Amino acid sequence: TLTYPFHDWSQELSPRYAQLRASDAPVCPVVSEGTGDPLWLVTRYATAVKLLEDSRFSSEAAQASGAPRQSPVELRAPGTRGDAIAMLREAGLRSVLADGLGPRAVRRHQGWINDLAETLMSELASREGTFDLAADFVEPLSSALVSRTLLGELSADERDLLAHCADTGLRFCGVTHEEQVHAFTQMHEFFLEHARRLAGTPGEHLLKLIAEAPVLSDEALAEAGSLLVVAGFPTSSGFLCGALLTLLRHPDAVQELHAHPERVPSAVEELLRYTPLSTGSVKRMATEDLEIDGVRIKAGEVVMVSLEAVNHDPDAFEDPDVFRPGREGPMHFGFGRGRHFCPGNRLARCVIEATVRAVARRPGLRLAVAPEEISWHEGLFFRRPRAIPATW
Ligand code: HEM
Ligand SMILES: O=C1N[C@@H](Cc2c[nH]c3cccc(F)c23)C(=O)N2CCC[C@@H]12
Repeated sequence: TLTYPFHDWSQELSPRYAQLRASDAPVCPVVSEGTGDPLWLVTRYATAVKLLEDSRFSSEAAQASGAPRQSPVELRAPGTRGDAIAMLREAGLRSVLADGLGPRAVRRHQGWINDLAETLMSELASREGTFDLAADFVEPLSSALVSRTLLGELSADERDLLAHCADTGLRFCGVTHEEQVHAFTQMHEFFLEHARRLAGTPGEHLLKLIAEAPVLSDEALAEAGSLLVVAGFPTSSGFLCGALLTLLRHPDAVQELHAHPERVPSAVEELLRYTPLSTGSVKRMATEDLEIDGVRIKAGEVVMVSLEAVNHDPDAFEDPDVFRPGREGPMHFGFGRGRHFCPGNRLARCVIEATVRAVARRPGLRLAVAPEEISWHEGLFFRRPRAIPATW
């Protein structure tokens, strides 16, 4: 009877999560709002760990055509394959991905990322009055991350196009079915025309390393660009927006980090636990009849895990709704878990850290409006406020 998602577009999670957690079963049935498909939803940490480490619950099978799904529309450019990451790992690109996303890449980029983040805060601190941390800080920083580390050199107009596509394609509601599908077609056709060129521009960005990988056609490249937009653009920008909100609402913790810069890493990891991002769930499909903490899951059925509900599980985390850097509980779910642990985790932790440090070097940064007055994009997969009015 319960339809999904829960329309908790702001940082205030839906009460339903705590409700499902407190229920009897470790999985609860819900119904997709966008398609009427029946779906299983996991909200408890213990269950989620079991589910995400059991590779018999498949991620790639969860998007074969005909799959039950939480999204109103198939999240691909029509005609195209999908699961670009499986396509890329299957083409023997793991080590390439390691170079473009791993500690080697972090090393290449951590210098400029931190420089950029400090310049943006500097420029903002040398103004009189208030300013918009979303537009004036997050947007250029996440834009530069996507450009410099993932796709290659983007113009302002190309950046705007892909950001619109992500905001239009990656929604539960607010756009027609055909608008949403059209966003993926737009992205696809942009990368069909440009992936080659973006690959060849200067720097050491992932898309170029993929193109120079021995084994990739324009089609394959285009599918890689789309995947990298979807996985790294609206995620990074959403997350940093929410992290800045979390930080500005916790001056005490900010002051602690100002006095103790060695506590910032623990702080980033608490941010990934505390700050919500996605409004939907990671999802997998039972590749056979399976049993989840006693619940029988039939082949073909799809099991969702809300990382938000799991990150806020009190059985796992003491005082789960409090911001506590240096807390010592289990591992957070902000990046998932298991074989599909976000490969973007190093670059995302890089940029997250650069941001937490720029803020902590400048105590007194605060909201210029009440948290309740912040305006949210409604219907997005990845939460993002319209603006973050802030000031010193
Ligand atoms: C440069 C930025 C990023 C890149 C390039 C990136 C890339 C990816 C890719 C390719 C996947 C698919 C892994 C797979 O299914 O095998 C993934 C998964 C994931 N990413 Fe990221 N990511 C980025 C940033 C982020 C951020 C900021 C978050 C914060 C929550 C995040 C959270 C996740 C999660 C939870 C998954 C797992 C989804 C699932 O298990 O179905 N990523 N990422
Ligand atoms: O809302 C969604 N979330 C992702 C998985 C996810 C959860 N939390 C995340 C944080 C960062 C990156 C992610 F991919 C996720 C997903 O499978 N979706 C399918 C339909 C709706 C969309």
